[PDB]
Amino acid sequence: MESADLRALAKHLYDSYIKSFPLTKAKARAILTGKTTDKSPFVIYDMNSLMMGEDKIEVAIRIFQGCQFRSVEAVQEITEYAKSIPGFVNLDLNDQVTLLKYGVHEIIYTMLASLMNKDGVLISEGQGFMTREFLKSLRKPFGDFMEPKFEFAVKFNALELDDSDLAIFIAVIILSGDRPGLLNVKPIEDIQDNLLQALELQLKLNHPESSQLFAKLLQKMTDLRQIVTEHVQLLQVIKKTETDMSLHPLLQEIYKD
Amino acid sequence: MESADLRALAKHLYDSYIKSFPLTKAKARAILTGKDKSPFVIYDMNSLMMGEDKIKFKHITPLSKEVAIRIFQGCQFRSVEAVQEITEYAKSIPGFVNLDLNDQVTLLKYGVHEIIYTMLASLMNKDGVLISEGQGFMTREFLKSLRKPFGDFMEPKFEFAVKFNALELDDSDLAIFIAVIILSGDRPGLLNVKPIEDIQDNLLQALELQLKLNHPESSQLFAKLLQKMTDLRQIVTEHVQLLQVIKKTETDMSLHPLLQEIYKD
Ligand SMILES: O=C(O)c1ccc(-c2nn(C(=O)c3c(Cl)cccc3C(F)(F)F)c3ccc(Cl)cc23)c(OCc2cccc3c2OCO3)c1
Ligand SMILES: O=C(O)c1ccc(-c2nn(C(=O)c3c(Cl)cccc3C(F)(F)F)c3ccc(Cl)cc23)c(OCc2cccc3c2OCO3)c1
Repeated sequence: MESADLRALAKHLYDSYIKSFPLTKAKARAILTGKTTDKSPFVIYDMNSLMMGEDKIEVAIRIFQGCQFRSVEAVQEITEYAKSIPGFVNLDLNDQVTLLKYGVHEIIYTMLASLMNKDGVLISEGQGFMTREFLKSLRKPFGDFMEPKFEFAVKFNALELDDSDLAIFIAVIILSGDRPGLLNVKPIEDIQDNLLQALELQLKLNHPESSQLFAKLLQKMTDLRQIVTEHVQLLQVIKKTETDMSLHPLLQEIYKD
Repeated sequence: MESADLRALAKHLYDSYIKSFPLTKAKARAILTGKDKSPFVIYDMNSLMMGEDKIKFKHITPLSKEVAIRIFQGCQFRSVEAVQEITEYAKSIPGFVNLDLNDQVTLLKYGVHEIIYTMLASLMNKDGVLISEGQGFMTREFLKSLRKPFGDFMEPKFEFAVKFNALELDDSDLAIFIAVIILSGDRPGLLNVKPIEDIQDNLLQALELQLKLNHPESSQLFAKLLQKMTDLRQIVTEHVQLLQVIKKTETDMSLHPLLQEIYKD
């Protein structure tokens, strides 16, 4: 509840966010808008370019497993970031697990948007770019599993957040006192209140011409909760057809309840 | 013409050290020496069962049921919090945040073990260790008597602590010492050693002056303190080898994968 302390917290979370995540939104936007010369991605738009892409950098399964593997790495990255949020590690250890269990998916979607435009998504640390049309054209259940990520990303990216905004936003999501099964809601909400104050000041200073960006950003936490539910529900259905798939135990545990 | 600058740097680090760490050495010594508000003492299984039911130690609450495992992991979890505390303290060392971000991460990664040991001695005497911000006191004998490898994992910390505490450092000494450890130019993988050593050279100057003024009767205390970095590197190395033996033999260490992720380092 002090401006300079709120600014200090924003700088702390931004700095830690840079340390925890390999590919920032700033880097991803430089790659996506191009204009540069050797940060240029190889573009995978069909079966044959995928085959060529392996030498430079079932098709639907291999792409799914590529997402699963990246998602697991994201969980690791998010987990390392979470420990830097002031107060998180001091919480009851079961609550730490619970907050990560229910928060990682919402964060993955958020940060996935940083890697997307309307035409595709960066992969392999920005070295490749896989087109939305190719992903949507994958077979049976896999195509319609890829596309909702793009649907969200386009809407979310219209807010034009930069990384210093996202670092606080991601922190706010993690410290959600309403997660099922929390033992100690009060210290979680005390931390989130500081993060919320920090976010509000951040958005007012960094986006002063963007009216009610704070409220509009929080209304996006609504769209996240819905899409994680559809994702989980659709992911389970895929399990009932595809035994040539298996989830990483880290993800397997997260989805269990 | 920089005596006053070293005092300023000394005071700056002392003030910041007080803000970052929960239980100071000065406070911890009053408790250990008995100088009212007496900590709960854990000297065996039944007293542990009572203290976790009364005081509710956060690192020793069920989340394995085996007591020696639960105490081992409780140390791990407290070490995780200490890392964040040291990380926040590091940001206050003049020049640290201006270093290359990868080097900041590298220095913290390879220093936290040495610092946690150093600061653990503050909470220790020859008879046990303070826990939960001084609310509990777990005896050396109870820790040393734990089964299989866990007992022999606890006791080397006390052996180091007893020798380190004979230097009789206070918090104003330790604040500079901890900073010197952090700014180690020989950590593997550093990108830009020169500014790291430039800072350590200032911190070393401040530590030397601090020790002469604070311990004028303790000859070559500076040299003796730097010689303890030998004892630190050695035991951190031994510590790593002891953890791997525990990991490769103990089938009862399963935790939720998220928790394993938090504790990964
Ligand atoms: O770099 C990243 O930060 C990142 C993050 C997420 C994906 C990605 N996951 N995903 C999932 O379903 C998913 C999600 Cl959201 C959350 C949890 C578990 C899963 C799982 F388990 F079910 F997957 C996607 C679906 C579609 C798209 Cl477009 C991307 C993702 C990510 O994807 C990079 C990527 C995209 C296409 C092909 C790839 C690839 O990496 C290698 O090959 C990056
Ligand atoms: O409050 C503190 O400032 C503190 C600091 C350290 C410990 C503690 N770590 N530990 C380790 O092995 C260890 C060490 Cl040195 C360095 C790096 C990583 C580790 C790790 F990761 F491997 F742990 C100990 C071993 C024995 C003892 Cl005695 C204490 C420590 C500490 O421990 C307090 C504590 C907390 C909960 C249960 C306890 C307990 O002490 C006994 O039971 C506090």
